[PDB]
Amino acid sequence: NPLQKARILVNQLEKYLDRYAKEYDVEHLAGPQGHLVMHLYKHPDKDMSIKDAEEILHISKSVASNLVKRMEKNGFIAIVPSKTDKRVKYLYLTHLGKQKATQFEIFLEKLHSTMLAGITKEEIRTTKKVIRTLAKNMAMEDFDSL
Amino acid sequence: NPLQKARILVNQLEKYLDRYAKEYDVEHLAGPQGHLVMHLYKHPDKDMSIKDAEEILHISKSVASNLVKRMEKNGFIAIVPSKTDKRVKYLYLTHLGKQKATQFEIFLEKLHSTMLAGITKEEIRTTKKVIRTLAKNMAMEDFDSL
Ligand code: HEM
Ligand code: HEM
Repeated sequence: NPLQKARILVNQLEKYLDRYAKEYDVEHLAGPQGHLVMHLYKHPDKDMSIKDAEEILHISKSVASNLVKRMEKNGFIAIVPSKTDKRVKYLYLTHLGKQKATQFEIFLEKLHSTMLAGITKEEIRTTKKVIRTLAKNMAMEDFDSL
Repeated sequence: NPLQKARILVNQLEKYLDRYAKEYDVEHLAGPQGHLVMHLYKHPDKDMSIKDAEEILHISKSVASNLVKRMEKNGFIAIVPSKTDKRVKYLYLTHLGKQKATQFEIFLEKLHSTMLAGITKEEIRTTKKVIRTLAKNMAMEDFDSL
């Protein structure tokens, strides 16, 4: 069975990703936390309220609320209410969050360099075409994926 | 995150496989049951004891014992002790098991025809090369997979 063969692989690869992240001290920056950190970092001119965060990650209000409170717990951001309207919550990347941001870019660079060692942009493009076609063949009517 | 993107896909594909199997009435023949049925079917000259079954699927004694008792429950096989030594258990495919065997070959034919529609042997070979390389890159020392 290739199903079970495939699941087991992704799980093992997730294991590797996680250890790699520990090693770079950019744990907890795997998924959505890292996305918000890199958003904040790259656009310091602009602000992000929690409402902006929901839209930027396409997540629900309660989920967003849990995320940012986790990020705050981690010390990556400060949550400061709009001085003009204290129902609006702004997120600001801390010193620690900016450190994590620069660490995260490094990590992502080395991770891809390691993972994609010995593999061409062509090979990848093929890979993507195959997966997407499979997905198409099997889903039929249900083809509403990523 | 491609991890979560990838897991979700395989899960959805498993969903499709399962419904396809129901439709062909070859449910429960997904994995190891189907392998033993097709082994029995293709080699009627030879016999398979439960001990042979363990070796043919590389599974433990207790696991094998559960499998074949499930297969018996399903009506796919008869479990009959060696007439000469009643500690040896032989498996025999029933009429229903032979029907399932011929159904299973059909199913597998149509499944691949559907899934691999619009995809070349080349594309596949590339796919396999990429996956295996990824696996190699990330596992390092731990490269002892399928
Ligand atoms: C936390 C995990 C990961 C994150 C956050 C992530 C994020 C990214 C980002 C932002 C890019 C865009 C690169 C660019 O052109 O600047 C990228 C590209 C890519 N990623 Fe990942 N990635 C992750 C894990 C993986 C994994 C596990 C794989 C495969 C196993 C993978 C394969 C790729 C490939 C093939 C590209 C395309 C390179 C290109 O077009 O230049 N990534 N990833
Ligand atoms: C219960 C599920 C499945 C079983 C039991 C199964 C079994 C098999 C077997 C026996 C073959 C050998 C074909 C031959 O040359 O005679 C095969 C080939 C193949 N299978 Fe599957 N398969 C399953 C599901 C899948 C899935 C889900 C995929 C991909 C999504 C897949 C992709 C392939 C490919 C690409 C080949 C190679 C064709 C060739 O070399 O001629 N299979 N499978």
